[PDB]
Amino acid sequence: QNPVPGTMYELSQMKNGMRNRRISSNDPAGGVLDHLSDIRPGEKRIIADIPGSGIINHIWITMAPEPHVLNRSDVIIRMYWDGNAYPSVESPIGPFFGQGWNERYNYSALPITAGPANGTSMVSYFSMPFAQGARIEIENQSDVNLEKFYFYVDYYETKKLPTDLGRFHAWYNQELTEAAPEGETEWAVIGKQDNNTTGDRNYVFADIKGKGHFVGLNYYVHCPSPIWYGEGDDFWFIDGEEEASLLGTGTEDLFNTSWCPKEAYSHPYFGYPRVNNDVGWLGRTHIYRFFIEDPVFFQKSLKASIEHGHANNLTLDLATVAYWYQSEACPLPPAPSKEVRKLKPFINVPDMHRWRHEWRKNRGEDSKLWGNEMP
Amino acid sequence: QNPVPGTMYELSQMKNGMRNRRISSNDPAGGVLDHLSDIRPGEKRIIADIPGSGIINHIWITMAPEPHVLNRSDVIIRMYWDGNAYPSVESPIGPFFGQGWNERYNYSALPITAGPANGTSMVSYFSMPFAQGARIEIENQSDVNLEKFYFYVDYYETKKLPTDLGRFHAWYNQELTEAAPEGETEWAVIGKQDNNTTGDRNYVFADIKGKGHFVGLNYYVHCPSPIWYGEGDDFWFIDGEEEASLLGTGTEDLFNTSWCPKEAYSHPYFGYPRVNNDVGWLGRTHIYRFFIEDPVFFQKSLKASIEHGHANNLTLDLATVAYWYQSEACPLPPAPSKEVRKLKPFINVPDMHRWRHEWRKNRGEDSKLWGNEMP
Amino acid sequence: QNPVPGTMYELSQMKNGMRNRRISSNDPAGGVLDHLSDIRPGEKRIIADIPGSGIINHIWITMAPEPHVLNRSDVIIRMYWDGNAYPSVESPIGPFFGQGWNERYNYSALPITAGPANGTSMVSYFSMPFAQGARIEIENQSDVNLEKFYFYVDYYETKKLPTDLGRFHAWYNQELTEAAPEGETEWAVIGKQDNNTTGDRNYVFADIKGKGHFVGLNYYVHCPSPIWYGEGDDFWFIDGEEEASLLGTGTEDLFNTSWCPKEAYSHPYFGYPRVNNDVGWLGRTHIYRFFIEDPVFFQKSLKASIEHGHANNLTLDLATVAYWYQSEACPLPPAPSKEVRKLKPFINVPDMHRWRHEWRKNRGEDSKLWGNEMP
Amino acid sequence: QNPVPGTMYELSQMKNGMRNRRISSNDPAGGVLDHLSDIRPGEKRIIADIPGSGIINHIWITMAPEPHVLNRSDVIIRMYWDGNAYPSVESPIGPFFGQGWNERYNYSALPITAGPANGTSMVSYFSMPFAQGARIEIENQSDVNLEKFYFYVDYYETKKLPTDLGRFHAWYNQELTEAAPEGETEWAVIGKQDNNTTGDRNYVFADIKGKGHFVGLNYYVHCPSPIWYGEGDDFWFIDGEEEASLLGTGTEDLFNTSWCPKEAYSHPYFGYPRVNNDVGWLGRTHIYRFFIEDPVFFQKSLKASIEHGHANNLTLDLATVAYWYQSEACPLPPAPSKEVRKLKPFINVPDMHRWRHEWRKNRGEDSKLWGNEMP
Amino acid sequence: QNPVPGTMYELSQMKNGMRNRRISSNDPAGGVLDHLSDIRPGEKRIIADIPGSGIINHIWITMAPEPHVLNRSDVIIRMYWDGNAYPSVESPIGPFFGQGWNERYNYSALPITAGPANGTSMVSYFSMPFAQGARIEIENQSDVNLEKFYFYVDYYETKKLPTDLGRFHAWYNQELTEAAPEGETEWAVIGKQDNNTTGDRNYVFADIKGKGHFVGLNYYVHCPSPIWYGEGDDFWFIDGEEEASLLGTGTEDLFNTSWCPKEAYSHPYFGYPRVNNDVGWLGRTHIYRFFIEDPVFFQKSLKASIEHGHANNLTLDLATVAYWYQSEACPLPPAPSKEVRKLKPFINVPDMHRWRHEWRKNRGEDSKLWGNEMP
Ligand SMILES: [Ca+2]
Ligand SMILES: [Ca+2]
Ligand SMILES: [Ca+2]
Ligand SMILES: [Ca+2]
Ligand SMILES: [Ca+2]
Ligand SMILES: [Ca+2]
Ligand SMILES: [Ca+2]
Ligand SMILES: [Ca+2]
Ligand SMILES: [Ca+2]
Ligand SMILES: [Ca+2]
Ligand SMILES: [Ca+2]
Ligand SMILES: [Ca+2]
Ligand SMILES: [Ca+2]
Ligand SMILES: [Ca+2]
Ligand SMILES: [Ca+2]
Ligand SMILES: [Ca+2]
Ligand SMILES: [Ca+2]
Repeated sequence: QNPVPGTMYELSQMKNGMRNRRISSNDPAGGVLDHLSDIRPGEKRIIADIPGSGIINHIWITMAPEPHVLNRSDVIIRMYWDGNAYPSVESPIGPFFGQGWNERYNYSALPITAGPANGTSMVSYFSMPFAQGARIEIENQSDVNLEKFYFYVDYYETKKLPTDLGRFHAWYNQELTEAAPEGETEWAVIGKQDNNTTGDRNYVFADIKGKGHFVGLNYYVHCPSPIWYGEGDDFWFIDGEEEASLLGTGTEDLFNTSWCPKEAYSHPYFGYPRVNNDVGWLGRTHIYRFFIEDPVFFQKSLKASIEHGHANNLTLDLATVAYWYQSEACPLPPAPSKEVRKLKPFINVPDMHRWRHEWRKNRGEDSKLWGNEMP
Repeated sequence: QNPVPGTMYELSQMKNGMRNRRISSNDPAGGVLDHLSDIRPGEKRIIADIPGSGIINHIWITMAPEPHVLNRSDVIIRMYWDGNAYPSVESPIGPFFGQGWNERYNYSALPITAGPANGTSMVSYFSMPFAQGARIEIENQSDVNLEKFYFYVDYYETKKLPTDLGRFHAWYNQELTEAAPEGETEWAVIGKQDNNTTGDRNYVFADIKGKGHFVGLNYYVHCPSPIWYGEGDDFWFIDGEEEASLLGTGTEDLFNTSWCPKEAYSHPYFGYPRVNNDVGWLGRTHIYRFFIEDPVFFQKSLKASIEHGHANNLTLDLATVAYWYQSEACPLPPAPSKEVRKLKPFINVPDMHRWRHEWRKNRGEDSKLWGNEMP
Repeated sequence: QNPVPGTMYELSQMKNGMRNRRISSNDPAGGVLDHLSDIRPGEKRIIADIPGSGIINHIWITMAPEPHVLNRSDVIIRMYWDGNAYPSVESPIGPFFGQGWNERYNYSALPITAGPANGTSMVSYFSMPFAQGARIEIENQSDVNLEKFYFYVDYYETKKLPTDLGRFHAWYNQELTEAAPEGETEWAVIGKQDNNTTGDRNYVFADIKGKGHFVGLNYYVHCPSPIWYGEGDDFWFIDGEEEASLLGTGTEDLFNTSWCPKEAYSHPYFGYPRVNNDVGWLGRTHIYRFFIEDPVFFQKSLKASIEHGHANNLTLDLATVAYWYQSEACPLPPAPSKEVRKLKPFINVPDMHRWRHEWRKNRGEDSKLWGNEMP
Repeated sequence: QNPVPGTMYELSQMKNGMRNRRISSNDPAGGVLDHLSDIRPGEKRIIADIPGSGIINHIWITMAPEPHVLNRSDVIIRMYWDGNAYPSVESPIGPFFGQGWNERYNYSALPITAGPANGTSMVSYFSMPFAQGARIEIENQSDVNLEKFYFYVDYYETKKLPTDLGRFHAWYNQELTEAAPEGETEWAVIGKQDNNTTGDRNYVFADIKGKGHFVGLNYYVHCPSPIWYGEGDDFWFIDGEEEASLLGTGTEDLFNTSWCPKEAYSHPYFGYPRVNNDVGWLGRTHIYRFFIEDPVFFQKSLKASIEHGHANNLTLDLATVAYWYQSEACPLPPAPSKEVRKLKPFINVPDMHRWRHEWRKNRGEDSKLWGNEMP
Repeated sequence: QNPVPGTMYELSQMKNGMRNRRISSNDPAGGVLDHLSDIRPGEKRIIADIPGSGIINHIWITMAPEPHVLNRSDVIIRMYWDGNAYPSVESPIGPFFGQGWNERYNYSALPITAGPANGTSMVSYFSMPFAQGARIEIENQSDVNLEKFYFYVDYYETKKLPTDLGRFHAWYNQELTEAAPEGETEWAVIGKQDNNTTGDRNYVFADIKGKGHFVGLNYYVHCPSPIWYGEGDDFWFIDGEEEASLLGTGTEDLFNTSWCPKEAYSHPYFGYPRVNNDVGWLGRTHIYRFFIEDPVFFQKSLKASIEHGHANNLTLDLATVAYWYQSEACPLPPAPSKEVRKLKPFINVPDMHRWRHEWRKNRGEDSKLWGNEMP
């Protein structure tokens, strides 16, 4: 046991057994073509195919053209461990690296981040062990050529993988959520709110069978109302228990924040790298939390979900990437279709004036209705 | 005729006939009570009662308590010329000095402005001639004591008023405007737009009988929709003509601006000292234009109006102060009641979510309605 | 021993023995009451009472009403381990989470932080082991109802606590410090400065008996002079030694800064989240340092103190929270009274003009004294 | 009489009788030496010597080295009209152009301003008629060489001066004012305040014998207290009257502002181009007002003064430039000495801590005096 | 093995074997002289001489006078372990602590940083083990007295060093790089670009013989062209291999960024604390990356280099500090001379206009050459 607790002490210890390697897009002829080229629409490219045992320790990727031209929500990254035919990592590449939608922004989370120039640099420091090979694949599901693909995949080669190491998994999910039958009753603004004791209509962000521990969540909400999107509670069902053993209080609360915030904020383990910047909470918000000091263990299964509004009353376009380890390389739930991933239009001024018009009709159309009158 | 055209040349000319005087709140005992005190709710106070002939050349006023406590839209200033029983100036004092609602903000218009600290200083450089007396009265129509009232009324005394001088007038008007029977059809967003060839349902900001010329407009809109409030055209009917001889194209256009602006901006003769700072054009905007180089003359009458939205389709809380001169001191149209002047609540997040709810009902309540769908 | 030094490698290792649990304010009926309610003035509430062995891994708390209404320096958090009657954690809750006084501000320290909305979210990632129970109690020592109390207490349950784990302690102290008898001689501005070879009149921020290691300090100074508050040296007496084995050079210096800074600054392990923003160093400053890579070990005792100005010459309102581990759960020194914790008024303009007046008297009252003259 | 009231109409009128001329520092050899050179310490230079009748219509000046090297409060400008031996304009050149002390800042007053780069451009649009010559002289009373002096003096030549034109005057005054014998009783902070019914101890900014009208004031205060400097009332004695016919209420009030402002602000006729930017009102403030629409006429004399604090209780370093016209070219009051114009040091942190020390002594030196305690 | 992966769990573990010690500049007489004094030009001072076995866990240093007076690139820090005559750490002190050139700026890297006031505080959290002594020496190679030197060197004393600990090394290198013989062909702007398959003309930032691992790089570029400086690839030759096993794609790419960024950015492990802030990439840039989770291991040797522009085509003033551990204390490569470390002048406006002039000559000197014309 170390006599001093931190990483800096550990970094001064001599180590054995690991040899650095790097798969990169370096031009082998010595020239300027230090990128892969022309991953056309509909095409897949294996960017790294590593035999044997090792541990990925760092990934850096960037792409051309820019995010406003090539939608990073339509370029997919997949990773396959141990010669499995199924991926244990499957996500749109932007969302995997904490870049929502087709947008770009710098931030500074510890294990995964996007950096300069203005969010085009995609960086991961998650450790990704493998015993019998690793393959990383990129698929262009956009309608634009992926002109240039630059990358480093840094890894340690070893003769024998330490026997206690697991396998990295990540899964993108997305749903346009269903409003409650009585309507969007958030904050009791339109009427009485229901209870939700079961979690049955929650939005699911992980559904895992096996042994492991949960380490991260990137949450992307596109809210089509000005109302606060985040009253919904997190539910974690560990090991098939009937009642969730971890129950939360709200969505900002899960992300270590409070009172319906909409301010950009950075901590190594949690933050808001993109906030809506409009009336109320209308538009897009990205929130992250990494569970590095505080991973969620499970021995047999984990199903983790969150209400979409209090008792699932709201329509939200919700997407998530969940990150976790398992004792072996396991398959994932189904991927959302390209259709589910289609970007939604921002609710705009003509749209809201149309709301106002239907509201005036239903309030009886007095020619001096202000906009706040109750029935 | 002067050989050089500007004011600076004129300022170097020796003048005769005018003696400076000042009515002020200076403490005659020499002390610190350099203000009037305790103009209680419901009370009137004559602050200046000047006999004979003169010309007001400068007014400065400030009040305690601050604008968030004492509503400057409920403290009224009136001015009476030539011993008339009727006022030729009647307005809430904030709006007269280009401070809308109960708000405060510095700006820099040439003839009338509000200045530091943060809009509490109220300044006028309009020249206000009178032959047989001047009286300035303040009335507290608020529910708060007017604790301190500081002022300078600077004027020139003369033995005989120059015979070509007119008389300053100003009038506050306000209306919560009526939406069109087919609804608020602005931008053709909800349906087809009507024509308005008559101007009959326009918002009126001046209705003057006599000879004179129009010199200013302060325009205060509280828009309860996100839609652009300003498509409405100005109409000026001079001298009883059946068809308006001056017709405009839009409200920003009248104020020397273009394309639905919502940015703070200052020119000596026109500007936006308070902009809505919210989604679309929802909330409050103050616009001014002074007609100093370009006054609007009339010999018999002027009726000046503006559409409230294209063809008067919108509900807006509109208030205006109009400024003008006439050949003699004339009465004004009726004052809006204290009830018409009541501040309207800002349209808020619960309000708009209630709009959305009525819209969902009328679009058929599919549980995944986004918010943009058409019938 | 791990072949790779950091946390990311460790996070990819499979673990056994720990089961996640969470005590939270989730509404068990399924509804919106996801908070405790109405902890009235003078009342105590047990928010978590955990039997047996475990490790707290994460705490999140927020409260209503807001910090300008409910003083977070008057709501106390206490933690009791191993069925002890005495607390091993005792502090006002704001200061515990790095929110001084009755103020609010976001910051980003690694182990403890306050986050959005504007400092209302209170977060701890300190690990807090216990073998025979844990109890967390909140006491409302304010004059305002604690209306809503939201929380997550995330912990690992275990059948048997690892035998090398200690116990988390934290202690709030506060003192209005005594100026030196010859006056506040800082910087030799008023006269000669004394020596301090003993540390006897220092401000004490830890006084611990037992085995353990020191891990953090939150320092809150309210300085009633414009002079620099921070010339005072830190003294650490380990294991009853007569002469302190760790001696510092200044207060900014202890906090890894230099030359009397007053700029907001964030590093994971040290920073200034609230700076005085006034003339010189007048007003309030919050500084933190966490000793994560560099804990201060002790086997028998630690007494740690800092001069309040060079050789304890200054009157300062100083408050601190100290954080540490011990080999077992131990009691704390006495808590400051509610009276010691009373907020001090900011030194204001009338106050300083009164200083100037006494200065003029003592310099002989020449009618043109500028303010810099020496005797 | 013109049928349209403004300058723009007048500018479209053809004029006769005036021929443009310009005295400038243009290099007559065609080269780059488009400046005067080397006006050494103690030296005077005539920059313009114009025979006969004309009207100065525009002056632009700039100097090297920069204001932090060559003190523009120690370079004097003088103007002599009609072959008089005495100047009718006498001021330090910075203060004349609205640049206080040895500082530099852009602003935008209408008749006189300082402009880019950062206040080095000095501009006047005052009209300055003369019948029998004009001479403009610069004197370097600084200890630094005036290396380069660039200028345009634009004027109209005429065969016969219009007989109604006056003559431009300006006078710099400065005083370190005397505190009241009972001390600086401003705001009644230290004790009871006196009355001032006479104006006898006021600071005088104009003392004029003759016929004319007053057109401007630049006011420069260096306040050595944090207290508000500006409670003092303006007094104007016209034509030898025993009681001042124009009495004000406060200093900000005279400058068309209210409630002790300290924010930068620009209107054509009044403003704050330099504010103190420190605790309370400690340090330097520059305020201006031009009386262009509202000149103060006098037939025989004008003496204009302002209290230095309420009833002249404060010590302030006050300096002013007053601007006016008279019917003929007249001499000025005495100039302040170079000694009176010496820059005062800013009151600093050691100074105020010394105040605090004398205050502690007089309050009895309890070791926990906070700083607000009363006797 | 720990059941929970992070540092926070480890921090709650009781430890044995380590006793805190601190060498500091504390005044032993009790007074204000809490600094070393007067390290004159050409002088060396041992600031810490520790016998026996221990581990440095934290260093804080600050110096007077300020960085614009005393060039921190000319004050050298050296560290000697285990009684060796050669240093294993040798660098200019500013660059060692991530302060380039003679500049100052706050930043927030995890293991080494510069903090308030504005970059004067120099902080290291690298662990530095030693078995048979440690000596830290400062040498003043500047032409200015080092007036005050404040420091803490915090370390753990131990009876026996853990046998797996290595030794900290760091080395400053600098080169004014050679342009390619065909000219600076970056981006193919002036002509065809060459290949570089060997790395022979690369800029070398580490050249190490022994066993260990690489942990950091501070990179300082002064680019005398507006062109992007950073197309050059990193090459790492491990254990004497003929072909580099780690090959990169670009300089921003190595630093976890993309697309020629020039924006200030902070992540714990990489960032841009000083960017050029001028046309293109002209001037100075500082970039850092720490390899904490992802150290580069080597058993026999490491030579690490980077192209200076694509295929070493550019002239750059490049300086680096490299940080690493070895199994024992080893000597370093030669230090750059004081002459190599001389600050280069910023390319300025006269310089670039001279470029333009030579360009006009070579393009044939048409009098209307714009500046973009090709031959
Ligand atoms: Ca570790
Ligand atoms: Ca290459
Ligand atoms: Ca659902
Ligand atoms: Ca909830
Ligand atoms: Ca005119
Ligand atoms: Ca008075
Ligand atoms: Ca109407
Ligand atoms: Ca129109
Ligand atoms: Ca709930
Ligand atoms: Ca003490
Ligand atoms: Ca000290
Ligand atoms: Ca020339
Ligand atoms: Ca006096
Ligand atoms: Ca007064
Ligand atoms: Ca000391
Ligand atoms: Ca080379
Ligand atoms: Ca390259």
